[PDB]
Order: sequence, then structure tokens, then C-alpha cells
Amino acid sequence: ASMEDLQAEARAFLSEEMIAEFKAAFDMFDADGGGDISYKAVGTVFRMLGINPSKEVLDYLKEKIDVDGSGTIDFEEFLVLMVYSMKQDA
Repeated sequence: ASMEDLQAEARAFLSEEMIAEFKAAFDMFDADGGGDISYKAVGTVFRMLGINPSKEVLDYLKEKIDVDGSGTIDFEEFLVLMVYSMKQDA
């Protein structure tokens, strides 16, 4: 499946009340404070929630932060990489 397919999975897997909890970690690196954090932020949130990212996820983020790291993503994208990790990892 594609990452877009994972978007639909992520959105349905976690309830709004649950997303609100992870959203708090999102706000940590959010400069404007609305729906936007660097690629490095999602890596840090995994650590704060105590969740282990999948090889595909951690390598992808590492790639983006290694080459740039300034690029930012929204809640949806963040939710994808987090859910995709727990789906396959344990």
C-alpha cells in the first residue's frame, strides 16, 4: 500500500480523543503552534511517547533531517508515521 493508504488507516485507527494526546507532543516543536513541525520533531515525539518507530519510518525521517531537517509536516502526516510504526512494530 501507499503512504496515502496509511493516512486513511492512521486517521481511523486513532480516535480524536487519542490524537489530542499525541497532538501535545506535536506542539512541542510547533513554531507557529498550528499543524506544522519539522521532520526532526516527529522523531523526537516518538521518544517522548516512548514508542519505537519502524525501520521504514526512522530511516525516512533520518534521511530528511540529514539532508535538510528544516522541512515541516502537518498532523495528518505525523499521524501516518506514528501509526504505521505501531502497525508493524510489535
